[PDB]
Amino acid sequence: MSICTSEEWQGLMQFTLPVRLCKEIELFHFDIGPFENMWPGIFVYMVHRSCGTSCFELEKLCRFIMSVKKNYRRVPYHNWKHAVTVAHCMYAILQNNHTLFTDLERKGLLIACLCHDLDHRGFSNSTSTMEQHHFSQTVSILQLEGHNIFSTLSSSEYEQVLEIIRKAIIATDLALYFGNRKQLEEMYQTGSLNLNNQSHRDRVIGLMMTACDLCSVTKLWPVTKLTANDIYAEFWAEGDEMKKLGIQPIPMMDRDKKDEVPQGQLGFYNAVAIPCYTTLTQILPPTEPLLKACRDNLSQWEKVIRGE
Ligand SMILES: Cc1cc2nccc(-c3ccc(Cl)cc3)n2n1
Ligand SMILES: [Mg+2]
Ligand SMILES: [Zn+2]
Repeated sequence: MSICTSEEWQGLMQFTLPVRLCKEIELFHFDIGPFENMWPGIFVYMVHRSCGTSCFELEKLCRFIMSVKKNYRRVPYHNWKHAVTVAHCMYAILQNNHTLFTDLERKGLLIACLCHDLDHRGFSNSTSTMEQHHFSQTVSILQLEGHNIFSTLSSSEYEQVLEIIRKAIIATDLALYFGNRKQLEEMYQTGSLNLNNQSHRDRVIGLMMTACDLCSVTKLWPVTKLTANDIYAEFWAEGDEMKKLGIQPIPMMDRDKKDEVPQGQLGFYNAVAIPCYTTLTQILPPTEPLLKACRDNLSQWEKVIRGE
């Protein structure tokens, strides 16, 4: 577990978000992309507005942030950018559903989002091992000196957020998303979905985690495009690691077959992304704008495929 300098955590402490972004950042389609030096700042901002300025000692919280930063790796996609992008989408979901989520949930979900791919190497998991590792990394960072941002909580408050965070992180394993979303489909339609049921809560939170994880598909077209190149630059670098031992990479992880990508995107939107946001919109109607953006980008990929 690496840790931040004093100057890193102190630098975050003096950050103020510039005002011109104050409305942007509440938008589901907000792109953090242009603002690299602000990304830790942005996360402080979001925590402050979702959970309140007096929810974590500023000090330990900046300590936590800058250190989580240093346990991400400088790979194309599963890096610090993605963790802040994921966090932000969760912030937007929290903001438009405020009355449904407990304080304990709101703090745990933002932190878990930030930590969701901790120490990702960029190579494919190809049971939920990666996610269980991510959660363990999160425990390590928490255990560190001056780093336990939950110190001001009770024994059962603590032993409960840790659990909200474990479940959240695990839920980011797309293999589990399918059965969970199916499960949620059934419940909702039978009318048997109970938010007062803790196990049902966990299911919905699962879907939220997926919806955040994948939120690159819900940005503006110019942004959605550039971000596809980032994910793909990792499949390909892994496929190269296949080639280097004469192995054939599956055709997604071969950068020779580069013009496969828009069809791959369309497939993925149809099989994975649209259902995800579809169901989420149904359980949480204020997240509609994610579904709309996803559809808009689906429609763009068709045009590339049809050569327009
Ligand atoms: C955000 C984004 C765009 C995209 N395109 C193709 C494939 C995937 C993908 C993502 C996660 C997993 Cl586990 C598997 C595949 N993704 N993810
Ligand atoms: Mg992950
Ligand atoms: Zn992720």
